[PDB]
Amino acid sequence: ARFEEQKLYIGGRYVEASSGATFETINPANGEVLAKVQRASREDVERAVQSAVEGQKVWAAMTAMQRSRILRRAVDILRERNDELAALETLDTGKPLAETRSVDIVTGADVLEYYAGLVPAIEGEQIPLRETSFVYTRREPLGVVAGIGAWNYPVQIALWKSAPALAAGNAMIFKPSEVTPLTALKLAEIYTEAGVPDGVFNVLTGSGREVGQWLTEHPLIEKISFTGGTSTGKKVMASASSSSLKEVTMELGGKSPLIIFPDADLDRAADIAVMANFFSSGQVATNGTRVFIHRSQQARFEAKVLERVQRIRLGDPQDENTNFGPLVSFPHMESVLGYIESGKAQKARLLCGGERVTDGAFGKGAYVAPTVFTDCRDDMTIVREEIFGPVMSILVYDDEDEAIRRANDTEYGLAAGVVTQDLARAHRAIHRLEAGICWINTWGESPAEMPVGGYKQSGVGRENGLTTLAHYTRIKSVQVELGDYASVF
Amino acid sequence: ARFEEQKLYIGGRYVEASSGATFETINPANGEVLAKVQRASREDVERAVQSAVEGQKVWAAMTAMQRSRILRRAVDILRERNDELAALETLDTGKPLAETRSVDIVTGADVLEYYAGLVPAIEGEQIPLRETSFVYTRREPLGVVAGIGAWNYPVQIALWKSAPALAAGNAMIFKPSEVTPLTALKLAEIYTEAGVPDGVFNVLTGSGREVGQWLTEHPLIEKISFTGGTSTGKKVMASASSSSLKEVTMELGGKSPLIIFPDADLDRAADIAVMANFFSSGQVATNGTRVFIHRSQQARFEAKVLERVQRIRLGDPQDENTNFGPLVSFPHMESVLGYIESGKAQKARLLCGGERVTDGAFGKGAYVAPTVFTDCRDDMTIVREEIFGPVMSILVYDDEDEAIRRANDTEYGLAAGVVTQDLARAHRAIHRLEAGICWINTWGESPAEMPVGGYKQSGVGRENGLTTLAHYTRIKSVQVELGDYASVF
Amino acid sequence: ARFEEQKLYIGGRYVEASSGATFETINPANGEVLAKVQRASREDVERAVQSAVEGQKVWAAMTAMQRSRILRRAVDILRERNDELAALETLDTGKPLAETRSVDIVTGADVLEYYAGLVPAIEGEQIPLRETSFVYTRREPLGVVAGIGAWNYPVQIALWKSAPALAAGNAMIFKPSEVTPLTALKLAEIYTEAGVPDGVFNVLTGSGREVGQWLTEHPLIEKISFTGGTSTGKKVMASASSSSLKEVTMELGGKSPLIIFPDADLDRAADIAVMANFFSSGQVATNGTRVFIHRSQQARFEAKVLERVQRIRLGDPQDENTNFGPLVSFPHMESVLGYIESGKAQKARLLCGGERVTDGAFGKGAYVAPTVFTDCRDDMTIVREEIFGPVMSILVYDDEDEAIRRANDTEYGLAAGVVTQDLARAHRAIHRLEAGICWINTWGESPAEMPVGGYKQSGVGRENGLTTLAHYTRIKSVQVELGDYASVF
Amino acid sequence: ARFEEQKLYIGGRYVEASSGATFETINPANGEVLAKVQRASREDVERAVQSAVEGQKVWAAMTAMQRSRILRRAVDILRERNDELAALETLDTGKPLAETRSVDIVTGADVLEYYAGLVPAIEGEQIPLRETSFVYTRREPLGVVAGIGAWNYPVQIALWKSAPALAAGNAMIFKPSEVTPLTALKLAEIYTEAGVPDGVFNVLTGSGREVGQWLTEHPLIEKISFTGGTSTGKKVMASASSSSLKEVTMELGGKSPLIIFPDADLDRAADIAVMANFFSSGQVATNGTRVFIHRSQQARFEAKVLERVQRIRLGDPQDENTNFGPLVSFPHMESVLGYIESGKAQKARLLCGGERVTDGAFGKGAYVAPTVFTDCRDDMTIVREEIFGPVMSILVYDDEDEAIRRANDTEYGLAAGVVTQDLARAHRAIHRLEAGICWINTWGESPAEMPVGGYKQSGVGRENGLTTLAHYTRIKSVQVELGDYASVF
Ligand SMILES: NC(=O)C1=CN([C@@H]2O[C@H](COP(=O)(O)OP(=O)(O)OC[C@H]3O[C@@H](n4cnc5c(N)ncnc54)[C@H](OP(=O)(O)O)[C@@H]3O)[C@@H](O)[C@H]2O)C=CC1
Ligand SMILES: [K+]
Ligand SMILES: [K+]
Ligand SMILES: [K+]
Ligand SMILES: [K+]
Ligand SMILES: [K+]
Ligand SMILES: [K+]
Ligand SMILES: [K+]
Ligand SMILES: [K+]
Repeated sequence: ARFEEQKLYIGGRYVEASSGATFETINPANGEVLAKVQRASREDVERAVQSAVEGQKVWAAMTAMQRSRILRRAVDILRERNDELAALETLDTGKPLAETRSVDIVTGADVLEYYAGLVPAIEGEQIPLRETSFVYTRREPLGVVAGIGAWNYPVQIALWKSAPALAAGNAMIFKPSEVTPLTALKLAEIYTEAGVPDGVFNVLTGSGREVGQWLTEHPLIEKISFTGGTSTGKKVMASASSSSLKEVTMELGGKSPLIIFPDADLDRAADIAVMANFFSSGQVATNGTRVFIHRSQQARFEAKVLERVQRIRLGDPQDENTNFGPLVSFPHMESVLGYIESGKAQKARLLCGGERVTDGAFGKGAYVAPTVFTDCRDDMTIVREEIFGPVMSILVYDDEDEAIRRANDTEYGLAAGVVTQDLARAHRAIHRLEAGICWINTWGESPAEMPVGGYKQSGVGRENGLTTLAHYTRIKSVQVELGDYASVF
Repeated sequence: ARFEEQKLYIGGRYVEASSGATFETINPANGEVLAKVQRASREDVERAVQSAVEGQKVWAAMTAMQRSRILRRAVDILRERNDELAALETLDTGKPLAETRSVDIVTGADVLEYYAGLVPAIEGEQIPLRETSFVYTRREPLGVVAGIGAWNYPVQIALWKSAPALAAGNAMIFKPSEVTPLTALKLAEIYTEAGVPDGVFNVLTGSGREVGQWLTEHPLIEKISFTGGTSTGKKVMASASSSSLKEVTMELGGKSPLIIFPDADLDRAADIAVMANFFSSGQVATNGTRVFIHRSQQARFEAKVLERVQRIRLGDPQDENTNFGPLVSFPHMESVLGYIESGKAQKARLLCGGERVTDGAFGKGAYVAPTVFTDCRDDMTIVREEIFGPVMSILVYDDEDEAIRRANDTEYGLAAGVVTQDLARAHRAIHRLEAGICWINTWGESPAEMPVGGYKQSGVGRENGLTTLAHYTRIKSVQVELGDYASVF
Repeated sequence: ARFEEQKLYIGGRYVEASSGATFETINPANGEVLAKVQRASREDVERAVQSAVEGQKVWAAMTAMQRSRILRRAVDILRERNDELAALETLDTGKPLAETRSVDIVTGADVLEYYAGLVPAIEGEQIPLRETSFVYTRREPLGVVAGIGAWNYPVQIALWKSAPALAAGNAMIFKPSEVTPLTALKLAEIYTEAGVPDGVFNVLTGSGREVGQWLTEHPLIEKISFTGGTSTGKKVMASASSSSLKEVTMELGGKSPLIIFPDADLDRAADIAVMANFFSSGQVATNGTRVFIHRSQQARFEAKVLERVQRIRLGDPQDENTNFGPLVSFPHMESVLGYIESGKAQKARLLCGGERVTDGAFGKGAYVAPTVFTDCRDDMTIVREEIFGPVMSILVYDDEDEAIRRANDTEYGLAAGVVTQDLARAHRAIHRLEAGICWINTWGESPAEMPVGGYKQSGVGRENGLTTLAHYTRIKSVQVELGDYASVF
Repeated sequence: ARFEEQKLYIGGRYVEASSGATFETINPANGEVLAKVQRASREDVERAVQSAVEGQKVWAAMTAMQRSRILRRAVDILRERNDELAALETLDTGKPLAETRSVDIVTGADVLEYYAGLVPAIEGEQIPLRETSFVYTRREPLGVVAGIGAWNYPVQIALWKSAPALAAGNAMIFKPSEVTPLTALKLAEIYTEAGVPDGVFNVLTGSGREVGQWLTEHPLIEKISFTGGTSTGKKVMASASSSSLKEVTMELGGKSPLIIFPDADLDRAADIAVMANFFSSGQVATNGTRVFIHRSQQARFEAKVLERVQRIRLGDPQDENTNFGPLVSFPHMESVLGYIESGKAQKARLLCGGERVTDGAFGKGAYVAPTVFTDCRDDMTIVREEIFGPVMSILVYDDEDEAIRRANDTEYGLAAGVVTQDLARAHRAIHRLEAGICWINTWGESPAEMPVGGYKQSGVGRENGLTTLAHYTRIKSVQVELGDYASVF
């Protein structure tokens, strides 16, 4: 393998798993093996939890500013090592070096940086009741929490989950996707290097149906934060609930609507549509995979998108000039391809791509071409279901109300967007679109200040923003009685 | 039956259930049949959801102050009908008039009144990103939510759940306990009469394993708030998650510790202990059912408790002089009597009570004497397990840390309290107790301002206070882009 | 005199002033003497102060919800007496009944209602320092505060000032303008009737030459809230500061810019401009008295402005059909005509009005015509100075940065507003305008939720919204030390 | 002159004053002349203001995080140069190195570090009004603000004032005390080196009567924050107000009460009493200069105080073993000595100290001994007036209510504290004390998170805590109208 065997990270160091099993992570750009990775056993989960229980006590016993300084140090390291971490992430995800070098770690560290600064700002409340009595609340750490990551943005997700958790005074046990375990272990080394006490950020590798579930079930873990498919989320949330009533955050899937109004600049709109569909090779949960265009503009719009799509630079992720990589895994390419086939079979009109790219060494990698379907109907499987691949579904509408209604006609509610230049229409439409993450005349930016998460079946809770920090603490209310105590007995 | 048949309440009026079935509700003081009550069918649930969906739109379209005035009027009617409502709650629960007249509606209304005032105060945030882009959040209503109530404070629970839901622009479908459906239907009448749009507060009667589960499963219901046992909550929450990823609030069971430190006034400590065990015949979730007393004060404390217990006025709940009534039902009595038998069998010393009271008219009802066990030990069933009846367990300890360790040694974590005259000990101890609701030198008061709920397996989320109101809304983040849009493609 | 002699209001009743002096208030519509009004002596100020001190204790000893209910009862009485109070304010101000009936008391009560509901939401903070120490803050009432009202919205301003003051648990001594003293006395009666304790809202009649001055100087008064001219504000604040270090809030004057951009609907823009200029006969501090129109539209704009002005229904304020009344007083009419003179003298083109209206009955009142100057220039006295009367100055501009730069070129900064259909321009422009109150495509609406107040020399502090309530309490920080104390000596 | 001549700091470098004048800063330990310092001329003030104006635009043009990173950079530099700055402050103030090394820069930087993390957290609000309209608020920088420093903690004060000002996106012009100009100039360098844009922090030296007043009078400065005597603050505030309605912060004098209740541990009480009187040689505004002791404990308490005072190590500020330095100047020393004489004159019993220390090298410095007066009376000049030197007045009392009434009986109200082991007394007593800064069983600690400032004549506004950052922005409300506009005309 390219790298030595990846071990478990528990208590500020690597330790041997006790499962006697490993799995491989595969570079999707060429099918080669990057590393063999240990599977955590049930007893390894138990070792990580006790490690965290004790680590958390040390972390919590420090002052607010002590925690803040340690996390700012981690940020400093992440900045130093941005390129190196981006390179590792490219190997593990297949994503273009152009994306990983400027996005994954940058915005990951951005969020940690944001929370690091907010540690001393976590406050409770005080409420006078009467002269002889008052209450004050404390916002205590939950204790030991667990994050479970997806494969599309491995270290970013690991940072967005562990940043608020740790900033709130908690220990997090983290499980990356089997598909992409590498950068998570690197983060753990970095946290330790920065001063994060042993046990406070532990990483367990393995499958979700094993270690994932062992985590969601463990009695001592107070909260699960999960990122992945709506279908899987439902199972994960059910188990966190029924085992010990854990608190939960769920960041799930979507089929996010982009509505392009007639008064939009069809150039900006096309840029937004492609960006909302083809960045990270279509592997972004918030993607605007249902694009609504007015009938009077379909033709023109279809022409601008095509022109754009044709200049997309598919190629080796290692190539600085590549801005569109292979998909993350071969089985996922197979899934995506299935969808594109469904499209064809359902008489959706193909506008571009529509097939695997095999020319040359591309055949050794999991490449799918940027694909666009148009003349779509709301009942087509490619329009109802999340593909999580490079597949845009263009849809035609006749009036604003009809478009909003259709945009909302889904069990998903992750993101939504409008392109218009009219003041009233921008706000009017956005207020009516049933999604947690809404964009006006843009797409995809996710500032650390902005709470993001889904409506309906796209999630529970939120990540980022001031609100997310509070949701990593538990409220304790204390009534102080200074006066006499009355009894009816 | 005493009263005419009780029907469903949907869309501002009573409607016929479509199940073909009914159940009876019983006065536990004398076993009298109070009413035949209809069982909501699966299709009745659908009817109620569609009613709520449409009513919620009417309610949300009003202005903040319009909603506030309507809720305040509902508060006004409650004050008028306090006594009438108390009389009804007494019949249905067995709780003394002296409690229902001064606690249940008073404090149910206190919370509605609190939230009525805060409707106009619900706000989102605004964050500048750069000269050319900012974000604002909206706190939008969830839509339709479900409340599932418990039998011990039937109307107060419907109010504590319906107030924040309605104040935040939601509609709520409420299912009272099959054991005590009567006052919840009255609340629904009062809401309608106050101006609450039809469909905004609907009441469905029946069983939890049926109508409750149909509620937790329904895909158009965005949130469940549940009050009941920990075992039940785990099921409810699994159901709410697996079905459609609902938001959840859970107010569950407890085995809350009361630590009486050696510098306590033992008269106050005995008053506190008795109030924390025998109010509402011991049927209060936050009851301090494990009372820790220092070895050196055991005998004196016991004598004080005994003296107070002996003067407790067990009797007919319609008699104003009664301050201790029957349990809620015959099957709950049998449950409590079994716990009592467990305590005798495991060699706890019986300080007083310990049996059913059947003398005179009491034979017709479910009366269990206020009971005190002492010389208890941590491993005893009566100490480990929530009894939810008038059974106090006294436990001797030798030092402060020992007491705190034992107080914390439980899967519960609803409430906790200390009695001490020492400034440092008071706060030191409370800060280390793993419970959501903490009392110093008092017990039982639950101000509308004070967020209440459980640590650990005693709950998920909170009720009352500013924070709770927020958890009845969903965050929408809206990014406005005022400048150019950049595409990498 | 139409009414009997008006007395001081101290301690829940009318009492005789001790000055031996009275002033008259005049109906500006017909010159009728409405009433003689006693002027407070210095000794009367002292008496009002002691009353407020003892009253405030009683008010503050209540529970939050207790204060809330009393303020809500005052709100109910105000709604009952809306028309009656409107009639009286119409007599005293000359403002049209069509205004006083739908605006003054309505929005006055709106704010009191809003604050009524927020009383129980006033909270402090809690902050853990370390295991052995934490801090909590209390928000304590200031004590006795002073309100100084203006003559353009007498009862509304009295409401907007006393509502947050009383809601935060203070007592207020209020001084209405000598010009409009009548309704403030009525509000005092109402508060008493609603349950406001004696002394908590005392009214002292007199002028800024005597009583106003005694209040700002009083050692025992903790805060001054002032509405009036920037010039008077500077004196008031100086006196308030140097005398005893008072908190001050000041709502002062303006010369607010209204920028019509080239893409604006001119019908709306004209609607906006006339409203922004002639409501309450131009007697509104936030009036958009500098209207920027693009050279290309100057012609079409003036036409629509002129068409609207000409249909203004100047007339007797007691006629429901009137929508434009006389000015508040003859001395203020003289001031306004003075400015109209200046505009003529300085060669500004007079589009309409420009003169005292004297036809028939109007000759006995203080009517001035809706006046529009155009072709104005930035150095014109009418363009730089606040007229506070029905006088719109239209300014031509060429480009967007120019209009903004010019809108900003003033020592004022109360309001500003833009008219445009463009999403980007609307926000981009408003963010650059240096005013505390900014309108997009509308004017004048001042929602209870919306903090209002001035940039630069247009004010200090704010009125309305959540933030304002906080400024009627002082912060006390409490550090609790539970651990050891360390000394270097 | 130990150092070269000190120039004005403007626009990122030292520049020449245009006054032609200078003053000397002394060293109170030896009389040495540390430097000559140029007086800023009225035109220099004009210069600093225009520099500030342009710098602010640069600062504000950055992102929140960029600003954050720069202030964190500054913090790092301060930690490095902690000892070196300490040594300089020790020369310019006379305070023991033992203090300056561990307090002045440490806690100065603490506050900067705190606010650096909070820059991104500054947010406005969003308020829906109806389907067609909503408002949002922006918290914009004030612009240019001024700080006027005091001489007891020169660099800490400059940090506490500029930290929030800069974090909120303002430029500050700071004027050190003539008595202690050195460290302020060093901080200006440090900021510039950290990356703070030119103009954002400028230092002008000279008199308050002149340059102080020129700053408070300037029409382009938006706010003044001042620290010094109540007498002067009143003047300063009047000027800031009468000139242009500037927002103001005033941290002023006090005569803070310390109440030792009869259950207090006397050792802890004596330690607190001495820390509260003799740290920084008694030159701290929040000092407990009036110590109330119960009659029953007076003798034992005085004894314990004496024992501690006798072992105080007065000596050379340069020596590491000194914990009690000379006063800040010979003039200030005379003032203190005057007070000390008044005390002798009025027959207070001198427990110890009460004269200058002249033995040896001490005669070359402004050394007053640690002085304790006992048997004081409330009307003594030493009890009524702030001495600002090493003088403790001990006051006997008989009961709690008395002690609280006497504690409150003063026009000051900066700080207060109690010593007691009783939970109820501690909170009850503190709630009744009219001071902004209250300590329980401790004294002196001032967490970055804790808002600190005075009641009554001890101040206006606060320093530190979340609240202070907010008062360095101004609120703009924006109403967005998305529907029709209605005109009565
Ligand atoms: N919206 C998003 O962010 C993502 C959505 N998806 C959607 O999911 C589909 C399949 O991708 P897939 O790889 O299956 O992603 P999943 O959603 O199945 O998995 C996400 C994460 O959850 C873990 N997990 C999987 N099953 C369980 C379980 N039973 N209990 C606890 N944890 C579990 C996984 O571990 P492991 O997989 O290592 O076994 C992984 O870490 C895709 O088509 C895509 O549409 C997928 C990934 C991210
Ligand atoms: K991989
Ligand atoms: K959800
Ligand atoms: K019943
Ligand atoms: K829980
Ligand atoms: K008048
Ligand atoms: K101002
Ligand atoms: K000096
Ligand atoms: K003050």
